[PDB]
Amino acid sequence: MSDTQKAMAMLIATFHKYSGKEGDKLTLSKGELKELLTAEMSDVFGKTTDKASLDNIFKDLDANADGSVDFQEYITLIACITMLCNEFF
Amino acid sequence: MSDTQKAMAMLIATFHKYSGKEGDKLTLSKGELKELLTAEMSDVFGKTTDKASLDNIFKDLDANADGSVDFQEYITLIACITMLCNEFF
Ligand SMILES: [Mg+2]
Ligand SMILES: [Mg+2]
Repeated sequence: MSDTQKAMAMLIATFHKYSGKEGDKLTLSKGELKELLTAEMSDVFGKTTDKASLDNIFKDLDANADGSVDFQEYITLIACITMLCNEFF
Repeated sequence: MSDTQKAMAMLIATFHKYSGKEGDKLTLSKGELKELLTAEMSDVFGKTTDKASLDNIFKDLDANADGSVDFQEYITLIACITMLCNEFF
């Protein structure tokens, strides 16, 4: 396993903790993504952060407006929060 | 550091090995991304894989057609290759 493969395995495992592992297509609901962000990005998000901030982030991620985000959307968010994307501006 | 933060740090470090660390905006050229994929995803890509396959992947990732991909585009690719995205179909 390369470092890249190990890192992806860890990111998938965190996604699995909050999503299902038994669903046909693994997705996070809005409340599940909020719990994930506050627990895993606790120095950028906290349970003190505005719930409106988290809600607006989810609405922009949930492009199809079904109330769920998939793994690809989730990791795009994490990568953008970490290496602060200029697309945010 | 959470598991998610550690995994992102590792993915950023791999990106840095092939991109610059001194450029204003860190990007990978086409040849740099190809080297990264063959070294870090060696059971999905190999130096035996068609160079045309890698070239078509880069052209679809390089959305602005400038010959470079950024970190967000790169990680979208890695996440799609790992958890095989149905968007590929
Ligand atoms: Mg959705
Ligand atoms: Mg480009």
